[PDB]
Amino acid sequence: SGFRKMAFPSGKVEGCMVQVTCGTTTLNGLWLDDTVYCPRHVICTAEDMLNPNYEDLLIRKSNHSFLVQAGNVQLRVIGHSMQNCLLRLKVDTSNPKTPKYKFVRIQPGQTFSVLACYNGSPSGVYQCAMRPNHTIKGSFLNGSCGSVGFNIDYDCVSFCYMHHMELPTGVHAGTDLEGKFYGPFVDRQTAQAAGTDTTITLNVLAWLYAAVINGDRWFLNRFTTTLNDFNLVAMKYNYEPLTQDHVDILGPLSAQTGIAVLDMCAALKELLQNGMNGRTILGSTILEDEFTPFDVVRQCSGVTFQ
Amino acid sequence: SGFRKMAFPSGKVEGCMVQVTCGTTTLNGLWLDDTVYCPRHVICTAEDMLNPNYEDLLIRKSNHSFLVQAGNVQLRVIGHSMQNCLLRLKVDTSNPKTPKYKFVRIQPGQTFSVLACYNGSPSGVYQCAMRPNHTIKGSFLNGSCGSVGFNIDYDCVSFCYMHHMELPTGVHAGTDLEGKFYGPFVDRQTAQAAGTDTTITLNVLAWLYAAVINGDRWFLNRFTTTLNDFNLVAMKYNYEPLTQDHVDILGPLSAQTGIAVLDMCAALKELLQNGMNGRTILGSTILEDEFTPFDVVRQCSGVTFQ
Ligand SMILES: *[C@@](O)(C(=O)NCc1ccccc1)[C@H](C[C@@H]1CCNC1=O)NC(=O)[C@H](Cc1ccccc1)NC(=O)/C=C/c1ccccc1
Ligand SMILES: *[C@@](O)(C(=O)NCc1ccccc1)[C@H](C[C@@H]1CCNC1=O)NC(=O)[C@H](Cc1ccccc1)NC(=O)/C=C/c1ccccc1
Repeated sequence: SGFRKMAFPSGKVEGCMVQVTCGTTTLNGLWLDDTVYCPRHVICTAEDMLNPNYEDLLIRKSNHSFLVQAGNVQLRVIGHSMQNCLLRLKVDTSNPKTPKYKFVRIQPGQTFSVLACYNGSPSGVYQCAMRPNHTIKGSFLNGSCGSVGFNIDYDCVSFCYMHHMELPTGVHAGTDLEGKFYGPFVDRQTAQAAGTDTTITLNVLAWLYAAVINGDRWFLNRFTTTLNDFNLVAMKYNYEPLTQDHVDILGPLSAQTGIAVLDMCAALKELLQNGMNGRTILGSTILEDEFTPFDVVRQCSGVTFQ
Repeated sequence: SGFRKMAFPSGKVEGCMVQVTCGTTTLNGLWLDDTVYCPRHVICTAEDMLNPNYEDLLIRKSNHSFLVQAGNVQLRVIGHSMQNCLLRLKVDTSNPKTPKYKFVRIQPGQTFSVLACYNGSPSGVYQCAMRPNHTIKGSFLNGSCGSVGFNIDYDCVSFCYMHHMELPTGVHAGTDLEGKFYGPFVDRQTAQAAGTDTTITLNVLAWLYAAVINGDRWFLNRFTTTLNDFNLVAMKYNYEPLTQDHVDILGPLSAQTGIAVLDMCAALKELLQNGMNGRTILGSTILEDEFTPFDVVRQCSGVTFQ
């Protein structure tokens, strides 16, 4: 029993973190095989960020313009290239701790674990959703750039995020491990701001299923809803519209609990209209949207407490 | 910016987890140097838990009654002894991944990271407070016994918890790495239940300091309070009484923000009496008590957003 915001175990990723310095700028990199990946802004000063031309800034560097430290060992850089908003530094040593891995671009609403790092040293691990607005509500300070987000499936690490910047509202923006930003953000000083965000409806429903698996039914009701009538309420409450593909994804949770999706929708509608009346669900007084349907199946028992 | 329930990076602990089987019972162990630690109930069946005599159950085992698997390798057991509610299995191989470590008994209100494990394989990591009632609100399923809690200071792992059981309310109980239970619980079937719990007042105040460091002051007020008048309100709201030693602990946070402790107490009093009026603090609609003063200093910037 219990339900916690759980991260994946971080050791396979810890063994990949290094420090990258160019000039007076230092941040973290990710060392897999004989490549180090890092935010391309390592080549900039604070003034350069006001209007950087990365191609022009980079051509002025050599391989020895970059210092890479892995623990206490210096790794020699023997090649460099830009890929979108990252650099790919070739190094003289292949990482012996390289796990099985791949690069994935995750989608809005999906969750991942962040290994916060400073100076190549890991400091903490936490779980994050990718918001509909393509931000994350992280916890990052100066020096955290190049910290990575990841999921683990079997013993394969799927890297999906590298940290680049904080926006004015205090939320965080970054790239996939091809260097393509999530969202419309750019690695230069602008008036950029997080777009309006939405609640991740699919996750809310998944978390209500978790609450039933773990033995609680208080918020269920005798009603049902159409998808469309449900969406009219959703729009009023700044929830994402639910689709049939979402309904299908909730199949396995629906089956485990015996509650049809649209009957769980009607329970959510009631919760939205009436509130929770001073009650909690899985310990929370609000509706939680940072657990996906897969997160619930991973964590919860496969036997409902009936 | 941001503030998240952050765990320590788990790799130093992952490299220590094994599987321990005795008879038909399988659970996890912790392998440091040439010892494996595990819950002594590995020697019991379900019927034995109704009234186990551990001394009598154990004398009937040999070394080869225990099978220890570390990844895919079998480790031979060459000695065994009971220590309180754990076994200490001696093995034929010293763990080459043994970190720098120590065993600590943590105190009520202090926080730690849990590495949930099944069959010797780590599955997730999350942060937990030790409740005043000597329980943790974890997330554990069958097979998680022997999962450990820990803190990391420099590169030293301080192990403080090993998991043994779930109580009827769904919260979790266990031991330190000497095998002494936290709280009044016993490793046998009884009518045992979690005592009434309390809110961890010191942590609430620490988290209000975090909110000021991160730039928010809405809940402050022009008033001050005596310690005693503050405690009269605390008792009415099921908060732990605040003491002078708590006040002292909050010194460094008080200084960083320029808010005296007792003036922060008066802001809490007002919050308790009046509520939060539909507002949030660090994203939360409730007062959070699972971050210690040290947790706040570790995570927050050392420069207040004034
Ligand atoms: C990274 O750690 C980092 O890159 N530091 C090095 C650096 C290089 C060149 C110029 C400036 C800095 C850092 C992480 C941030 C810092 C605070 N919280 C974190 O998440 N990233 C930055 O400092 C970036 C640099 C940048 C990237 C893309 C576009 C413009 C700038 N800037 C920001 O993150 C700005 C944050 C901010 C927050 C509040 C008020 C003003 C500015
Ligand atoms: C452990 O994984 C475990 O030890 N499993 C092996 C075992 C050996 C011998 C007898 C029984 C089981 C497990 C972890 C629990 C299971 C569910 N969530 C977890 O945290 N621990 C238990 O199963 C213990 C065994 C026990 C220890 C101390 C005193 C009595 C029994 N029991 C419980 O945890 C009971 C839980 C429970 C929950 C709801 C309703 C009834 C019982």
